[PDB]
Amino acid sequence: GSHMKYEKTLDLASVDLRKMRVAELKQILHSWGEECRACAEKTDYVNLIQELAPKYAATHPKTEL
Repeated sequence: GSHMKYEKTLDLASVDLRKMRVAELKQILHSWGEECRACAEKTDYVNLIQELAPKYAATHPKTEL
């Protein structure tokens, strides 16, 4: 045709990563320039995003060991 919509959800507190589809969750990683070659199932993308959320969505830096 000439126009179609796309999703742009990156406010992680708004939507449960468990209830989303793997196609929808892949576009979060594509927006952050990331991939996961070892991901076999949807939950592997979820487990990634859950650690990438405080990396790319917080206003303050993260801290760990």
